[PDB]
Amino acid sequence: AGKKVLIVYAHQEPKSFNGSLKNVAVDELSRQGCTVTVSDLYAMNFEPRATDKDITGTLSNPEVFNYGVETHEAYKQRSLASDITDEQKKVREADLVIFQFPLYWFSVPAILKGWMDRVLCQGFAFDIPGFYDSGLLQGKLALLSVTTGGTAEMYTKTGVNGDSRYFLWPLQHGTLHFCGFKVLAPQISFAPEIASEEERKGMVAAWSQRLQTIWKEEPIPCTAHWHFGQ
Amino acid sequence: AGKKVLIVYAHQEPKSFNGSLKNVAVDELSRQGCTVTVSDLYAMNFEPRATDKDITGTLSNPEVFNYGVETHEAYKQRSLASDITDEQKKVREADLVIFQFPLYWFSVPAILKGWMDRVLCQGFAFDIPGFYDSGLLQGKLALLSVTTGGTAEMYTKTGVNGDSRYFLWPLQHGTLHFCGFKVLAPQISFAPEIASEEERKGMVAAWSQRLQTIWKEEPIPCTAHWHFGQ
Ligand SMILES: Cc1cc2nc3c(=O)[nH]c(=O)nc-3n(C[C@H](O)[C@H](O)[C@H](O)COP(=O)(O)OP(=O)(O)OC[C@H]3O[C@@H](n4cnc5c(N)ncnc54)[C@H](O)[C@@H]3O)c2cc1C
Ligand SMILES: Cc1cc2nc3c(=O)[nH]c(=O)nc-3n(C[C@H](O)[C@H](O)[C@H](O)COP(=O)(O)OP(=O)(O)OC[C@H]3O[C@@H](n4cnc5c(N)ncnc54)[C@H](O)[C@@H]3O)c2cc1C
Ligand SMILES: Brc1c(Br)c(Br)c2[nH]cnc2c1Br
Ligand SMILES: Brc1c(Br)c(Br)c2[nH]cnc2c1Br
Ligand SMILES: [Zn+2]
Ligand SMILES: [Zn+2]
Repeated sequence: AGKKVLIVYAHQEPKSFNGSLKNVAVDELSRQGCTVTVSDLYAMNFEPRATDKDITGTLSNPEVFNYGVETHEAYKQRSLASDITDEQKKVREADLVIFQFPLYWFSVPAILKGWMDRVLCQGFAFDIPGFYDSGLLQGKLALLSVTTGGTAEMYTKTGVNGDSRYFLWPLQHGTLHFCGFKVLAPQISFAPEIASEEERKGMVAAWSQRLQTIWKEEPIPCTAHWHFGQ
Repeated sequence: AGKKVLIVYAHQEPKSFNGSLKNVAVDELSRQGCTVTVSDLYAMNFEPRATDKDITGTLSNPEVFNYGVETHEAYKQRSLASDITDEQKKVREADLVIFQFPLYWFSVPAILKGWMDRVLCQGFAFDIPGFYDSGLLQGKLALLSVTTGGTAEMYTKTGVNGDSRYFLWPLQHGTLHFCGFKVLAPQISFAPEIASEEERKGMVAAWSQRLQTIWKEEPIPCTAHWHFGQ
């Protein structure tokens, strides 16, 4: 019936190819009757830095600042900064989290890295126990929709950049799998800037068309073998 | 004789293990007579977000903002924000760039990711063509000094996190190699929080010790095979 979707979106420009991918996702999921929420990081001027400002009140140890320990305690004592808890609420309510971003240095743009660093704290996303298959967000789906400057050719095992699955590893496995997400196959839109309209539209349509049956999909086996083998 | 080093340092707490590893680097490189500079990113409140504030001149396309295009042109024109060019000057003068950071989500902390996103712009760090072995920072060395929460065993091929080299790919190859750096072998200090006081002191001294002969080192072959195996 009614699945809830959070789109975490990281692009500066509404007219961008990333913006269109985000908008057709909102459009198509909305059409299906899904509950949809968008975190527009640049528009929110989202704070990427992990600092002691992320804890309100009294630090667990104001002499030596340990971010990980202090945020773990602030979570369990409900004293995290509100920009963080706002995002955790959106994530708690979502059944599927889509990340929409241009590839920046084989990874996410820093503003989105900061979202991962600050929002996915211990207590909330992971714990002992509860990581990988049993991470605290199990039951949820996650999907990386990434756009690139480099063509698909460049992202082959014999290409200069190596297989795109190589750079996926820290995101899909080290971050998403670690928190208990089932990981849906990445959506990779290769090299929009150098493409035609026929190809570009094609890529947007693939995405829109894929979203039509997203709820029927099987997760990938988020394994070293999936990423590095064959 | 006259080597110049830049340490790009990303930890909030001077008394931290990262702080100590950064201080022993400065101590030992300074002892050797090297020229040493540190960018203490949190202390500088370094801006991680790639935004249109990074360009102060007339935009090449004011209607649709394209960060990579606008910063490339701004670099040529000299209309980049001055925090960016301050860093570029440090890099340009360095013979060796050391990155000192705790592993955050199989990667660098967002404030450091932002340094990479914003500082290594087209025209300065790379060109098209002019990347990988043709990168503009060719002739320079780079080295990742990483600390982890995870133990070394967790970071092996058969361990839960996979081999440590797997997560190095986006950083060593996708970023440093792409810009033309030769990459020295990573320094990874595993699980200092778990370690005994003696093991901690030893890990610090192992780093100091290595630094005594850093200038005699050859780089790694920064290739898929090195990172992933056969
Ligand atoms: C700091 C930095 C680091 C980077 N690192 C990497 C890297 O490691 N690897 C890599 O491969 N690339 C890298 N890039 C390149 C970057 O990933 C690409 O520039 C980015 O993915 C392009 O996506 P976009 O949404 O910004 O494209 P846009 O320029 O915004 O859009 C492409 C074109 O599509 C058009 N368009 C918009 N909407 C539609 C629509 N609905 N239908 C048809 N056309 C439409 C736009 O008008 C535009 O002309 C990096 C770039 C930067 C700035
Ligand atoms: C957002 C986030 C994401 C993370 N993601 C990952 C991840 O993906 N993978 C992973 O493995 N880990 C991860 N971690 C854990 C993180 O990498 C470790 O907490 C970090 O590497 C520890 O380094 P530190 O400098 O902060 O240790 P500290 O806590 O500062 O140091 C540990 C101990 O060393 C002591 N010490 C300091 N100086 C000396 C000295 N000179 N001699 C002896 N002892 C000394 C300190 O006092 C302290 O007791 C993450 C943490 C956070 C907050
Ligand atoms: Br493959 C690659 C590409 Br194609 C681009 Br445009 C880029 N811009 C900044 N870093 C990069 C990389 Br690593
Ligand atoms: Br060991 C470890 C790992 Br392996 C990850 Br992926 C992580 N994310 C936040 N903290 C951590 C730790 Br402490
Ligand atoms: Zn996995
Ligand atoms: Zn390489």
